[PDB]
Amino acid sequence: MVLPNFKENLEKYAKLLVANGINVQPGHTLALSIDVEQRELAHLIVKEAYALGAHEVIVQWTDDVINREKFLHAPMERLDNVPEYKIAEMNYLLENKASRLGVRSSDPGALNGVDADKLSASAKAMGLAMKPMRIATQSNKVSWTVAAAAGLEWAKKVFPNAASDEEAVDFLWDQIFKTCRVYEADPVKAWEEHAAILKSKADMLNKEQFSALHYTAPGTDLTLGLPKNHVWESAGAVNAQGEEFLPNMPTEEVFTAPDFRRADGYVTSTKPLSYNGNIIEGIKVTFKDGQIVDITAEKGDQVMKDLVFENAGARALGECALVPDPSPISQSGITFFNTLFDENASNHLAIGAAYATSVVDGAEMSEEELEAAGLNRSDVHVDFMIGSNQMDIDGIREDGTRVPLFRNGNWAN
Amino acid sequence: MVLPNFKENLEKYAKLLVANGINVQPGHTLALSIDVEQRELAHLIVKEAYALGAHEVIVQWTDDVINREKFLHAPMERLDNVPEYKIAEMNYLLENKASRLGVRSSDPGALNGVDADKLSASAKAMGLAMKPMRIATQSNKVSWTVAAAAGLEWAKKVFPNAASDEEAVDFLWDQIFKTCRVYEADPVKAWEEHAAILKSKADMLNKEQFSALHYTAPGTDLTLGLPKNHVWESAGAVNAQGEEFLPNMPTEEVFTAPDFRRADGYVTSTKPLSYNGNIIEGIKVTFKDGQIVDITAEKGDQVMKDLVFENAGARALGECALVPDPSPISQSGITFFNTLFDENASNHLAIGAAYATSVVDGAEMSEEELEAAGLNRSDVHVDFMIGSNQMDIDGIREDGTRVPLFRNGNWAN
Ligand SMILES: [Zn+2]
Ligand SMILES: [Zn+2]
Ligand SMILES: [Zn+2]
Ligand SMILES: [Zn+2]
Repeated sequence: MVLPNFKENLEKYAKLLVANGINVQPGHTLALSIDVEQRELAHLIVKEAYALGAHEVIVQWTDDVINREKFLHAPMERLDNVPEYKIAEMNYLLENKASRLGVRSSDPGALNGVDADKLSASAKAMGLAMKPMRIATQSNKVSWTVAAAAGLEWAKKVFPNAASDEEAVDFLWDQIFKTCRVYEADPVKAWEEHAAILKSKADMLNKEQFSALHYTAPGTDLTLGLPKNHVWESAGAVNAQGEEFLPNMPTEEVFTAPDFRRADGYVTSTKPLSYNGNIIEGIKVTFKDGQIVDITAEKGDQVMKDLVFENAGARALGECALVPDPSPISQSGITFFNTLFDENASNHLAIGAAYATSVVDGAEMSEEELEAAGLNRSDVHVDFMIGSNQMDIDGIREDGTRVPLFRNGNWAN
Repeated sequence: MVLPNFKENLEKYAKLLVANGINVQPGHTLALSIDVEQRELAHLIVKEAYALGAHEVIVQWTDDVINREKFLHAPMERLDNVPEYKIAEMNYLLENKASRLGVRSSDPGALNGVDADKLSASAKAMGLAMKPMRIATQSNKVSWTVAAAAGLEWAKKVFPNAASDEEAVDFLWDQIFKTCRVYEADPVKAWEEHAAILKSKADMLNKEQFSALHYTAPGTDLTLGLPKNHVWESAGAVNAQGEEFLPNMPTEEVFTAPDFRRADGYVTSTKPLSYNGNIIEGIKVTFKDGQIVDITAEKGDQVMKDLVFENAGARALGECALVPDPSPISQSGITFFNTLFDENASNHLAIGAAYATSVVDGAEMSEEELEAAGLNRSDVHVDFMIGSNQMDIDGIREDGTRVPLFRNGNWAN
């Protein structure tokens, strides 16, 4: 009743993810990563990928229940290293220049109750093992896309007051479809014009080349430097083959990397965060000389401290992203407990790695150059959100001039 | 409605699969193959495996719709070889001595309009690539179990007289639960009673040590030599580590290997066969001096020839199994289009590999020794059903005496 024409819209969504998200070309290999619960969507994705000429789709199926049992019951020795066959699966994808479509539908609290040290050692072992792919991906060597599907446990958390499970799920798909423009009569046109409006804010920032940004809101007073020759990006990338693609659907942000060596001040998080299958609440961070010097959370405090102080590069920032508080996901009043959505509802920062493309010619830079360019290197990249309708930001020019950028959570003018 | 207490019985089934099918032990690795459509059962299986002390469950998810798309649309070079990463995965299972629980719920006609040459090439290359696994399982190096779950497309073919798709699946679940003794107050004891009965029979044929078997029925007059020191087996097996396990659930057969060098005459199949995701009908096979000299089918003729002429050892048999016509599955009158079910409703023969345990001490024999002893070495093993209410079978003794074994499809004297 809340979601009429479901099957048709779902097929319309699948088509979008494949034609416009990844942009499948003849001869391509597609890796789809997706939850078993979402087989219906997976079938539609795979059909469309072959209809557009893919030579091969490989589906890597995930499942929260089974992943939780592994974490809960396997010994550390199965959890703290990556077996060779998984590395060999990754290399086959790399070898084939596989596009990577990731459809997220997991329970935000999927791994609640798992020992802290196993989540942490598994994420470290994987972050190190999967690095070649992250590197290839963070530099648009292949098309990649992150998108969502309405998992049942996720939907119950997003809408705890739903009249029933089905209603919770309908409401989530409805948000997915609306933010991905699936209801538009011409979604491609609509995506093109959404893209244009963000691209023009990004161009305006690329021209200013601010030296730093200063954020202010209650619980927040933070100054972040920006690298020399940084690129603000949004909605739309071009891969190392001339092909256009959408890295995130939905998306409402314009973003770049700060200079990882320059951060002072403090910041209060305004959204929860799902990290390692746990929900983290009430995060606060203090920065000094470019480094995290204290990190705290009302729930999940130990998860954050372990993120930050036990992975290299994680005491520094790799992304700063702007989203107007009046934009549609922020305005829906929904908290998603999910990074792809909540990050497109609110300004956000990332702990850990900078995308290579956040600096000019960054996609052909070595790790050494990227680092010297002021772009943080890390095996983790963990977005947390800091915007609100009370937030002001100024851009700071090279001569210290303060330019209003955001006022009360929206572009200043 | 036609099915009592689904959730509880499904749970009881999964425990049964893990405890008595595979017999999971502390420290074991388990590999589960299961369709994504059966996630509810998979969650139950995985939970009990860890409850029983597994160190790791690795789930190999399978999906008919996506496999068909691949076969319909991928080019030959993605279908006629097995990527190194699948072989790495298999080797990781072998090195860890993984148990193998295969839950089948596949559509019998899953791959219906796929090019025959693609089916044949993909099966041949898999048969070659998976050889070290086939070998280890057929000589009980690890526990393994093949069992079933009620897939929708399968259930529709099985019960076209069903009021609905949902009721079709229900009737299939009811057969699965029925024949695996899930409805009994003590299924373990029911399974021990069942195994004890079939073991009586196999023990008695093992005393006989017939020289050959002679089958007669309307499309069948086939004589098959039996190896020196053959062993007739049924129900339970025992693995290299001393643990009891059940290879097949359900099961109703007693079986051994014929001598692959001794076969003469012709035989007609009596149930359809699902092979390479195609339904095969009206198979006739002609043997001369141990070898298939011609194989036809009214439907799927080419698929059968490709099986027999393209794979190593596929011109000889490696199994002959007996199941009385009045036995429960056969008596139900239902045609499953499914080997695990149909072969346990009817005498059958397997094209390809003999189990090492079909000759005394075969578990300990080199491949060379197995072949010297008269057990067929092959990269495939494919059962087809030949039994009916009119089949006669004589045992031939070493002094030339014909001893009735079956008359009109049943054990007889
Ligand atoms: Zn971002
Ligand atoms: Zn980010
Ligand atoms: Zn058999
Ligand atoms: Zn067999």
